Amino acid sequence: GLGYGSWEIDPKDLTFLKELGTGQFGVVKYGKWRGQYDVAIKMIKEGSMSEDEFIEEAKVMMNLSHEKLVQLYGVCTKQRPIFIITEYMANGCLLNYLREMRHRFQTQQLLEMCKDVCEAMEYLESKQFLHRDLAARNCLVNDQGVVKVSDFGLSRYVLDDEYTSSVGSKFPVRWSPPEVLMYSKFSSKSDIWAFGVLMWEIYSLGKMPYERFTNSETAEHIAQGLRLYRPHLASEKVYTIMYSCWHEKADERPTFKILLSNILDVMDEE
Ligand SMILES: Cc1ccncc1-c1cccc2c(N)c(C(N)=O)nnc12
Repeated sequence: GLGYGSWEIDPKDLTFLKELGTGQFGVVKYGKWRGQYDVAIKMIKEGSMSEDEFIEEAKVMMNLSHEKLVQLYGVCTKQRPIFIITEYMANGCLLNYLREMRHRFQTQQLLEMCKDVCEAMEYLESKQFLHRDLAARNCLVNDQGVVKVSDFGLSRYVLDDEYTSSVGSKFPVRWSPPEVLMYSKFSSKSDIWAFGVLMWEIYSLGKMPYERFTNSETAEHIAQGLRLYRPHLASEKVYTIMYSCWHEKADERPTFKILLSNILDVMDEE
């Protein structure tokens, strides 16, 4: 349409249906686009996001597509209550899904969730794109039980300093390697560390990492070289994979390509 770039979606094409949940940019709703196509509508909360910066980045994000990566559809910009329009994921956030004991997951299903995420992450890594806040809260589950990685890179646009200061009350300390906590050194290997913690979350059925510790205590534990330990549902081989993400030296941590190989190996063996 006349006043629209390819990254831009006319909000008048949206039908709102129900609330899906919430998080750091506020509410996310389920809708239809042009009456027919399922979408999630992230209704970005006023003053929560560096919106011009994000909008520019969205243009780059439009070109990221992978089956295990939540698809960005476009953005509604002509309105500073902006909308981000994404792939609809009917089963919601992975963290809540893991915590519902009714599912009675087999460990084979849990390993597949790890592989889903790993595939998305290998893709992002092949594009030199850091997630920057990988965790179960940032993974979604579709109506087929497939896990996909969401909100990739969005922490760069969070205006709330509680989220972005490493000592900030809202920083993801529990998903952070020592070099992030100590000197804010983000890299592919910080994404690797978080993926390991994500595997732990999955095999722990959504327990909080370091659940008995405060953030400050967690940071001290980690800096001393101590680690999460083996969830009851992880085999020795699965435990080995997650633990490899937590090498004190960042350059000794695997890539997502190697981790994917390792996960496929275990799948063939177990
Ligand atoms: C993952 C996330 C990050 C930031 N703020 C909200 C969410 C979120 C919470 C619950 C449910 C959903 C959901 N169903 C969809 C979706 N695309 O369907 N997206 N985000 C959700």
